[PDB]
Amino acid sequence: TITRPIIELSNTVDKIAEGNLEAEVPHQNRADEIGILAKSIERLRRSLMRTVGDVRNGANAIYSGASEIATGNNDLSSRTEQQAASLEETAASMEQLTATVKQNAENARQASHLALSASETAQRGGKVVDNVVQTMRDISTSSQKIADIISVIDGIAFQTNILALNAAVEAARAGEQGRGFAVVAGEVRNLAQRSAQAAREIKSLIEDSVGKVDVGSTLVESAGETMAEIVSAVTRVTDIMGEIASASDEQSRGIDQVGLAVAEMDRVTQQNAALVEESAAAAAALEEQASRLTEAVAVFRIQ
Amino acid sequence: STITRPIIELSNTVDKIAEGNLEAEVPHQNRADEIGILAKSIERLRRSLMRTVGDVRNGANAIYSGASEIATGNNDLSSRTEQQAASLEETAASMEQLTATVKQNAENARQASHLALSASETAQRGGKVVDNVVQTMRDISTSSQKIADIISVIDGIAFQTNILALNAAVEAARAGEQGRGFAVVAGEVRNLAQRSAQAAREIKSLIEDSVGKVDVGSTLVESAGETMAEIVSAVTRVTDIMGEIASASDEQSRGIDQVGLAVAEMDRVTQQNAALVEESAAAAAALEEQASRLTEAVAVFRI
Ligand SMILES: [Cl-]
Ligand SMILES: [Cl-]
Repeated sequence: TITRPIIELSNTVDKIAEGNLEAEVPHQNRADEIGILAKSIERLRRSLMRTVGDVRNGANAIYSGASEIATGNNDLSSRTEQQAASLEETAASMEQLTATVKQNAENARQASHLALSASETAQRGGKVVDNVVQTMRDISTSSQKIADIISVIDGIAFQTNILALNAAVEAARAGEQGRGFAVVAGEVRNLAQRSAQAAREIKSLIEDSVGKVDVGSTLVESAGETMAEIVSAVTRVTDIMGEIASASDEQSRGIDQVGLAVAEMDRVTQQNAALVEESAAAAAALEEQASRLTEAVAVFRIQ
Repeated sequence: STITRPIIELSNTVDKIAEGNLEAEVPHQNRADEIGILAKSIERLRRSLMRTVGDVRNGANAIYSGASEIATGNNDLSSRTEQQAASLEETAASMEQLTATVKQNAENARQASHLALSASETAQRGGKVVDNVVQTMRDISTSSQKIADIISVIDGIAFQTNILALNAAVEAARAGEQGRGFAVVAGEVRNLAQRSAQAAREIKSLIEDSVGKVDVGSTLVESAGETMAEIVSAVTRVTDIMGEIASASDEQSRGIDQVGLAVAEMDRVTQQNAALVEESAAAAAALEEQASRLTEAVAVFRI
C-alpha cells in the first residue's frame, strides 16, 4: 500500500521523460515522505515547463532576427547593385573625359604651331611691305623731279619762241637776202610750239601720275598696318593656347585622381557583394539554428 | 519504516535534477523493490536531460558565434562606409575644380575664335588693298610709258632745232658783220635747244627709273598678296579647331553632369548603409542576448 503510490510516481516521471508536462502530479497532499517526494517531482515538472518556454521564446526571437537580417540584406543587395551600376556610368564617363582632354591638348598644340606660323609669315610680309613703301617713296621723288624738269622745258620752248621774234627781225634786215633767214625764224617758231604742246601733255600726265603714287603710297602703308595687326592678334592666340595646354594637363591629373578614387569604390562595392552573400548564409544558418532548438524541446506538451 | 530514507534521498536527487544539476547519479537503482524501479526512473530522466541540455548548450554557442561573426562582418562594413564617404568627397571636390577648368576652356576657345576670325577679316581687307596697289602701279606705269613716248618727240624737236640754228649761224657769220646779229640769235637758240635736249634726257632716264621700280614693287606686293592668302587659310584652320574645342568642352560638361548625378545616387547609398551598420550592430547585440538566455535556461544555477 506504499507500493501503489511510489509506483504511480515512477510512472509520472516516465510520463515526463516522454515530454508529458501537463498532467497533474499525484500525492502532493500526503503528509508522509511520499508527499515530500511528490512535491519534488511537481517542482521538476514546473522547472521543466519554464525551461521549454524559455527555449521556445529563444527560437522565436532568433527566427525573428534571421528574418530581419534577411530583409536588411535584400536591401543592401539591390542597393549595392545600384551602386555598381552608378559606378560604371561614372567609369564610362572618365574614359570619355580622358579622350576629350587628350584631344583638346593636341588641338591646342596644333593651333599654337599654326599661329606661330602666321606670325612668322606676317613678319616676313612685314619686311616685304617695308621695301615696297621705300620704293614708293623713290617713285614719288622721281616723279616730282619730272614735274620740275618738264616745267623747265615748257620755259625753254617759251623762250625759243621769243627768239624767233628776234630772228625774224634780224632776217628782215636784208629783204631778198634774209628771205631764207625769215623761213628759219618761222621754222623755229613752229618747232617751239610743238615742243610746248608736248610739254603740256606731259604736265597732265605727270600730275595725274603724282596723284597715283601718293595714293598707292597710302595703300602700301596700310598694308603694313595690316601685318602689324595680324602679328598682334596672332600672338594673343598663341598665349590663349599656352593656357589651354596648362588647364588640360591640369584636368589630366584630376581625371587621374578620380580614376583612383573609383578603383577604391568598385573595390568596396565588390566587398559589399561578398558581405551580401555571406549575410544571406548567416540568416539561413540562424533560421535553421532556431529550427533545431525548437525541435530539441518539441516533444514536450506544455500547459 | 526503514524505507523512508530512500524516499527522502530520491526527493533530494529529484531536487538536483530540477535545479539543472545533472552530474550526480541517482541512488537505489540496485533495489528489487518499488524504490529501485523509481530510481531507475530518475536515472532514465537524468540521462535524457543531459542530452537535451547538450543540444541546447551547443545551440547557444553557435548563436554566440554567429553573432560575433555578424559583428565583425559589420565593423568592416562600417569602415568601408566611411572609406566610401571620404572617397565620394575627393570625387565631388575634383568635379568642382574640373567644372571650373571646362568653363575656362570654353571661354579661351571663344576668345581665340574671335581673335582668329578678326585676323581673318583683316588679312582679307588686306588682300583687297594689295589688289588696289597692284592696280595703281599699273596706272603709274602706263603713264610713264606715255611720257617716255612724248619725251622722245621733245628730243626730236631739240635735235632739229640744234641743226637748224647751227646752219643758220654758220651761214650768217659767213656774211661778215652784216649777219653777226642773226648769228648771235641763232646761237642762243642752239643753246636753248641743247638745254632742252639735256632736260629731256634727264626725264628719260628718270622715267626708266620709275618703270623699273614699278615692276619691282609690283612683284613685291604680289607676294605680300599671297602671304595674306596664306594667313587666311592658316587662321581659318584655327577657327575650325576652336569649333572642335567648344565641342569637347560641351560633351565634357555633360560628362560632369552624369557624374554629378551618379555621385549623388551613391550619396544616398552611403548614408543608407550607415543606417544598416548600426541597425545590425543592434541585431548582433540581440543575438548575443538570446545566446545568453539559452545558456542560462539550462545552467547549473542552483534553481
Ligand atoms: Cl582640355
Ligand atoms: Cl554520467
